[PDB]
Amino acid sequence: CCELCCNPACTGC
Repeated sequence: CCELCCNPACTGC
């Protein structure tokens, strides 16, 4: 969803 995971606006697993 983000880049390397699907974090709620975190983007860093």
